[PDB]
Amino acid sequence: KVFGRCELAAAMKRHGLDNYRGYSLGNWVCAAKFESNFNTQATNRNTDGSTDYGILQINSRWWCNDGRTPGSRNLCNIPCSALLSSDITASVNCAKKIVSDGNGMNAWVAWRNRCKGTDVQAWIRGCRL
Repeated sequence: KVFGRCELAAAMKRHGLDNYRGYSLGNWVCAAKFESNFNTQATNRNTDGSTDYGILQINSRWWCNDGRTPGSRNLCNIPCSALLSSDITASVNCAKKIVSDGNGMNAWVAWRNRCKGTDVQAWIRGCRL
């Protein structure tokens, strides 16, 4: 599923992300924009053989099992395929552990490079929330 901007923000807010670990809604929507372009089915392979999945591009090295990342952890205790679903629950639940890990939203490189210190509120402007 390709979410619209406001649509995604509204699902994210329901799933309890607005100001989760102090990160306003606009951060999360900006992050999804730059990580997957709001496509739940986005996958991208890394030089190390790990793969990023879904809307928030969660990596198989640490967070999910994809059965092809040899020395990896499955910290989210979920098959990586569950992260590509049109229902964001699993992606949102795993993101909540990632962000809690100690490096905050820095764990998402598109956030760090394209959202971090920008006017993220712009990403929710206009939406009924």
